Amino acid sequence: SSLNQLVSGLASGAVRIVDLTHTLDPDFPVIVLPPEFGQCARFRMEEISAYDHRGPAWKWHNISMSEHTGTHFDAPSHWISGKDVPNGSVDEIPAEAFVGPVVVIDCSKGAAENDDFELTPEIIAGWESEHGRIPEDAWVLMRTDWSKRRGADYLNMRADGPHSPGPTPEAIRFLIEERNIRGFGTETVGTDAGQGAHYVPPYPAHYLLHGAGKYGLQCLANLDQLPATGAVLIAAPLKIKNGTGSPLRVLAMVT
Amino acid sequence: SSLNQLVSGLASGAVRIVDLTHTLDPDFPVIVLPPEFGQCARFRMEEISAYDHRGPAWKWHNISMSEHTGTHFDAPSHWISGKDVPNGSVDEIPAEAFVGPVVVIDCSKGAAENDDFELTPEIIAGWESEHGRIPEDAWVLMRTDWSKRRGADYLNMRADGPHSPGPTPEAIRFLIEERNIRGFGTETVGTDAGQGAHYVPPYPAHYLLHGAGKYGLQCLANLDQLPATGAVLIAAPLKIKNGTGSPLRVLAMVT
Ligand SMILES: Nc1ccccc1C(=O)C(=O)O
Ligand SMILES: Nc1ccccc1C(=O)C(=O)O
Ligand SMILES: [Mn+2]
Ligand SMILES: [Mn+2]
Repeated sequence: SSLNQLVSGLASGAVRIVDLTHTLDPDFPVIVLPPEFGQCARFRMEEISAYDHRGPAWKWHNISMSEHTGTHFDAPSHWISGKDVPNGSVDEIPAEAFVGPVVVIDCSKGAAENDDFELTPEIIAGWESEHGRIPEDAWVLMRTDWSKRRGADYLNMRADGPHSPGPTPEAIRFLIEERNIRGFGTETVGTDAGQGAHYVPPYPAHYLLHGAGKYGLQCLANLDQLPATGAVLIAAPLKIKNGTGSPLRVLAMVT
Repeated sequence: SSLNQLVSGLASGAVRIVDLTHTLDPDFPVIVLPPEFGQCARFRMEEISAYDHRGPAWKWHNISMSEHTGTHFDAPSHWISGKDVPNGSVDEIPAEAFVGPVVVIDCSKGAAENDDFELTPEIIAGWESEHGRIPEDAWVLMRTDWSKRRGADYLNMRADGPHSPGPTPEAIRFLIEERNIRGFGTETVGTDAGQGAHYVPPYPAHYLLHGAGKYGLQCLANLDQLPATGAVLIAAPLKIKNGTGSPLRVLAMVT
């Protein structure tokens, strides 16, 4: 069966697993919004005990964060457009959605030349002419190697806001309506471009994806280790009651 | 090759995904220790905004918990015996450890008759005469249907402590030394019996497993939906810096 052969492949090294997740720690940046809005929290952790009088033979921590901290998954209820879609929270999404085919569109050269680099319908058509049509219900990842930027360069906040690559409304509408993708993922802090508030509609990845009951992934790492096609993405969010998303361990299995 | 067949199976339903995770919520019980010690925290969440003046077009929460809250994963560094094993924290465990073969030993009839039901080497031997030798580097799950218990029955706290099924020290030692398992999982709050403090060594699942650089899973649900052999477990914990474990979405793929 396919499961027995996956086990054999993982055992022999014919199938490798790539970790697409940033480490959770207090220093990792989270999305920054205008100061009048409630803000996403950074990851924090505190010891309960560390093999001491509070717990002599064990070590463990309390942790705090937001649903949208670090490498994380966005459910449709995250956006106003996904308010009434079925199974809109992370605890309600059907489990078969958490494992599936993934395609990677390499936009890293574009991002290196332009902070606001745009994934367009034209780029998608060019990619498909080379790698074949995007299969239905696939995860689509926009590779930018943005995960290599550290410090203030990662959010890349300027006076007129953050500047980081992302999809145009037309690119997202195409993926949803013409390809019925499962979800869209980025190496940036958001599924939308840094300047994405200024598209029509505002935050089109969030508005259109979540309005269609589709999912988002953000702050992905190591996309440069993945093939354009043929890998399998594992992205199972925490089963948070009525959760709009959660941090998660994103993995890719590759041949 | 094998991944293409997995994709095909997942798409067609020839491969099904079983969700083994309890919902993360304030009311799900966590392990309780003697009062002089630091205690595991319950899951908590608060709204940042809900499509309102705090965040007009979006909804999201801040969340807090322990590494060992709910359906969760225990890394070797959790126990004093595994403090110094290489790759001992959840952020260091090789990603290939997160996907692999799983066997399910059905102890539900026993658990229904005895709150303190013990998984023994003899029971494991009986399981193997029926289902074949436990494969090396496999996840072993102790099924008890304990997850069907709600209210105070789940912790099953009495005047002399909690009473819930678990493995004997000899069982764990056998699985480690004679079968070289990857890890051990249960539907109860701990990988150890409720009365596991009174074994030698105290809490032997933790002491022995984590001492051997092996992993734990706790509070699993729906084990009664899995085959004894043939399934693949997906158990990828959060990439917490120096983390001793984390809540996670545990899944099984079944043919
Ligand atoms: N929470 C948000 C609010 C406004 C704009 C964007 C976002 C995100 O990118 C997010 O989902 O983390
Ligand atoms: N953290 C503990 C401390 C003492 C005994 C048991 C435990 C656990 O079961 C656990 O790892 O969740
Ligand atoms: Mn998000
Ligand atoms: Mn634990």
